[PDB]
Amino acid sequence: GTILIDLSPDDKEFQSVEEEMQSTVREHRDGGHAGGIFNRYNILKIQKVCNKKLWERYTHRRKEVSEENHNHANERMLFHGSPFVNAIIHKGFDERHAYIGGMFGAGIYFAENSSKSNQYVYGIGGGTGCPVHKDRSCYICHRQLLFCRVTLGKSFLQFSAMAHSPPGHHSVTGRPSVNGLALAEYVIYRGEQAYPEYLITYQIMRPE
Ligand SMILES: COc1ccc(-n2c(SCCCN3C(=O)c4cccc5cccc(c45)C3=O)nnc2-c2ccncc2)cc1
Ligand SMILES: [Zn+2]
Repeated sequence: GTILIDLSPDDKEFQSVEEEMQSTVREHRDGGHAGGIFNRYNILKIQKVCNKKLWERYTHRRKEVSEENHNHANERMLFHGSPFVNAIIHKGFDERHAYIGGMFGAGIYFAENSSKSNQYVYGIGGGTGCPVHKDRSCYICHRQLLFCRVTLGKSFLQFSAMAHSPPGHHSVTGRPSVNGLALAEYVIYRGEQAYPEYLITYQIMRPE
């Protein structure tokens, strides 16, 4: 029961999402192997995701987390990257399929850095690249990220050297302990704690 509302480039809501999309690009330590080499995106379209059942699922779980955390859901707007955003905008997030392990264990991954989410669009470590050119840095094929509303509540703070929640926590925060430039990543283990608000269709742009 999902509806997609295409946003005009003139809409204030379109510009504030693209802005967040463009300004959260950062240099990547891996030399762009996973997500490709680029400094900015070409936004082809942004779509608002509306689904009543999914929203109720989210707000319901949000109320429970909030009451377990001094009335603080600790809600963020985070980017999500994976090759399943097509099923997700219809079926919503589902922790049952989130068994693939990452840097911070298994679970559903989000990031403040859009370019970090871009790394996982075509699979873990970029997979084998786009289905058509097998190029992880393809400048032609379309990519899709979700700009989601996520509930973090009491989040366990994990530091890196750069599946259920920890007892008494509703999520996990992944933070670099030396590179203060890389923004945080987040992992949740309840599909109900994330709602995909926006669908961003884009291409990475080849630097000049
Ligand atoms: C294929 O390579 C990947 C790429 C991204 C993920 N992933 C995922 S997959 C997307 C979330 C889980 N999930 C699904 O994986 C999923 C797959 C197929 C159909 C679905 C229908 C509804 C809901 C889902 C799904 C769903 O919720 N979440 N975090 C990661 C991740 C990101 C970065 N590092 C580690 C894990 C897992 C595997
Ligand atoms: Zn391609």
